[PDB]
Amino acid sequence: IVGGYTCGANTVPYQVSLNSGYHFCGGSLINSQWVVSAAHCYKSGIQVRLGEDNINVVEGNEQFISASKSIVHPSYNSNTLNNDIMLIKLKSAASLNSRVASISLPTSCASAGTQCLISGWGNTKSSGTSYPDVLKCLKAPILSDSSCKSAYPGQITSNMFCAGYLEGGKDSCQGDSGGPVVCSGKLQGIVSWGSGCAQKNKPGVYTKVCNYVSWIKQTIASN
Ligand SMILES: NCc1csc(-c2cccs2)n1
Ligand SMILES: [Ca+2]
Repeated sequence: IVGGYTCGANTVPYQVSLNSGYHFCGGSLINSQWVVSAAHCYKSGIQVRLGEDNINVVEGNEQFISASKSIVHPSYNSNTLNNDIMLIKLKSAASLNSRVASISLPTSCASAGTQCLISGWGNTKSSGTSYPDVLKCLKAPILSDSSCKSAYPGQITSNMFCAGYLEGGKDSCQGDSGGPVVCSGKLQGIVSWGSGCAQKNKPGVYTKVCNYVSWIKQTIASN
């Protein structure tokens, strides 16, 4: 997260870190045994880390649970990043509490202008590289479809939305990938892509989660 703020330990209780020897992506806990992330975060050997603030220090609220299976969306295209969504099942159910909690799926799509919370352990620099240990947060509005399409000609599908600031300075970045965009207590987006970070006229692009609720529910119901 570039130009954000330190969230505070366990203030974003649905935020997960995906770890394969190191943090490589964010995710969102949607029930005791399932995590939503980006399809571009797919790899083998994933351990889900819940209750994290400082990802380099065991602070006492963590739960570390290996993934039993990952399910990339059947229509995910890695070139265009269309349908950039994946489900991860935990080998055992997380113990839910005030610091490790699920986030609700949307019942409706959030509109442009809606104010949301984006979070992650991604790069905090727009030019350099600096990775934080503690969770960073950014309040950002959803942008209009037209402004999103004008920012990225030929690249925005009906499964994507832009959020952030056209002036730059405040954005998600590498390592925030797969993490949450939450609006009114619902998971509306997944950190998907962009062009650099916090650059003028290049806001973050996010997977439009409301399009996938039926797939998520049916997949969970049979897996
Ligand atoms: N600025 C949006 C965004 C989200 S993930 C991301 C990057 C991934 C790799 C380099 S940059 N950029
Ligand atoms: Ca920790």
